[PDB]
Amino acid sequence: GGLRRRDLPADPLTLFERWLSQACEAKLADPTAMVVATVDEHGQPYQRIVLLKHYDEKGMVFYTNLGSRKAHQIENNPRVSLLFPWHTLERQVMVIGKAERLSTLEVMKYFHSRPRDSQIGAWVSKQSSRISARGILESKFLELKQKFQQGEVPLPSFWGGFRVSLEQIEFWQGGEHRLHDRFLYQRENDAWKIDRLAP
Amino acid sequence: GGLRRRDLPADPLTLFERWLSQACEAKLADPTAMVVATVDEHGQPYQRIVLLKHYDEKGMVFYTNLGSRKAHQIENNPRVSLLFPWHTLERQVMVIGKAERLSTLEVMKYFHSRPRDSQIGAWVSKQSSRISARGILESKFLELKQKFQQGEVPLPSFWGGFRVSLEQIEFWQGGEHRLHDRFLYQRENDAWKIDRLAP
Ligand SMILES: Cc1cc2nc3c(=O)[nH]c(=O)nc-3n(C[C@H](O)[C@H](O)[C@H](O)COP(=O)(O)O)c2cc1C
Ligand SMILES: Cc1cc2nc3c(=O)[nH]c(=O)nc-3n(C[C@H](O)[C@H](O)[C@H](O)COP(=O)(O)O)c2cc1C
Ligand SMILES: Cc1ncc(COP(=O)(O)O)c(C=O)c1O
Ligand SMILES: Cc1ncc(COP(=O)(O)O)c(C=O)c1O
Ligand SMILES: Cc1ncc(COP(=O)(O)O)c(C=O)c1O
Ligand SMILES: Cc1ncc(COP(=O)(O)O)c(C=O)c1O
Repeated sequence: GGLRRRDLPADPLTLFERWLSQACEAKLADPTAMVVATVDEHGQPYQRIVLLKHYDEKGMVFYTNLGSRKAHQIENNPRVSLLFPWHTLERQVMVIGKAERLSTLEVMKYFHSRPRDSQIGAWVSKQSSRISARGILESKFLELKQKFQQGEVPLPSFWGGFRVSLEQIEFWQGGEHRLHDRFLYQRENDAWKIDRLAP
Repeated sequence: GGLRRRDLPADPLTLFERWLSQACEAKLADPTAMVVATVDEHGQPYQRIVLLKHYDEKGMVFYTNLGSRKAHQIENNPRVSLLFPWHTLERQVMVIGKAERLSTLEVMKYFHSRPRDSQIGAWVSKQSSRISARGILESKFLELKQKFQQGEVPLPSFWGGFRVSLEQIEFWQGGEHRLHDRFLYQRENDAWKIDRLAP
């Protein structure tokens, strides 16, 4: 139908929820999958996909290994971008914001909700580091599977999460003749300013 | 089946071609769609999706408006990342490289291959700038549609392209227990060094 300004909610999260909901409703693969880009110390951007696990006015949350590249990069530069690749629905959602570490309480809560085998997996992988063979991973997995026996499988100290603040949220929706609809929500003192951007 | 080092081609492009081919073969939406991330002058990364239009040992090519945000950003920092979001196939391809402008000859060649209405659209949109209403776009479109009458519709001077060099190419493929396969191809003097990365 198109995207007209007069139909936009004041809070970008309202619009995001609808699009997310419809994405699940359309059974797209991993509707919560978002591309998170970070920057290293030399000005070089880096990307990898992560899963959005929670969101609210404070920002969007995802979990990762604290010794990974994305983590090292965020510690040197917290500015990150998030892009939800919903093009099968002719849609795109981009977020600009600052990443901050979640508290152990939050992390513990979420970690103990993941499939056991997944919790064990968390222990196995020294994310982003070069390993000489896949076998290293599989061996540790088995070793830990029984070591724990799963008394409850502990939260690794190198596992955490980040919350990305909402400073800017862009919505994109397909248009014919290459003339798409773009609306940029810009935080401006707890309030949002909306502008249509040329496609 | 999995991804073992012994099965990797020496040239990462060989592996990329197979995965791209299979992606089209699987009828994923826009198999050529890739997320391109750039960095602004403040260290802030930015993302938007663009279409890969050509690739070879020199790098990956895509077209865009030369006055856009991505273009301004590339002019200040040419380091870019490219991520092909093929997660419906439990796959991921990430490229690190430098973006460089294509020559007018190349651009002219590709531009005149796009649907007429698409060529006209190129003229209409001052990409990334704030516009007060969608009507601005539609009006110009009609005005230009007949202005040109389409004698051939000229190449706008503000339309171009970039080629991103292949300095690093990462392949990711789903694994159970969160233990995925990751291989990072690293340019090292016209040659490629391969390392498996912890997931
Ligand atoms: C659909 C999908 C979901 C993923 N979710 C996560 C996630 O939530 N956290 C994570 O650390 N890695 C996740 N990954 C793997 C990452 O893309 C990446 O390989 C890993 O975090 C290491 O990135 P880094 O080396 O840039 O730090 C996911 C991959 C796919 C394809
Ligand atoms: C599937 C798909 C393909 C796209 N391909 C391109 C492209 O090749 N070139 C382009 O300039 N914009 C393309 N866009 C629109 C961009 O994502 C973006 O909105 C536009 O280039 C402006 O980005 P910028 O403001 O960061 O410069 C595409 C969008 C989608 C969803
Ligand atoms: C390395 C890694 N960590 C975390 C996740 C997702 O978190 P969870 O296992 O709690 O669904 C993924 C999903 O693919 C992943 O690959
Ligand atoms: C699975 C895993 N990841 C990360 C680390 C430590 O991270 P780093 O060596 O980058 O300080 C460890 C240390 O034992 C680990 O076992
Ligand atoms: C603004 C813009 N430019 C270019 C393209 C793709 O190039 P082409 O029209 O030659 O297929 C797209 C595709 O969605 C686009 O949205
Ligand atoms: C469609 C379009 N894009 C871009 C520009 C110029 O770009 P900028 O104002 O950022 O120098 C023009 C100038 O006429 C234009 O017509």
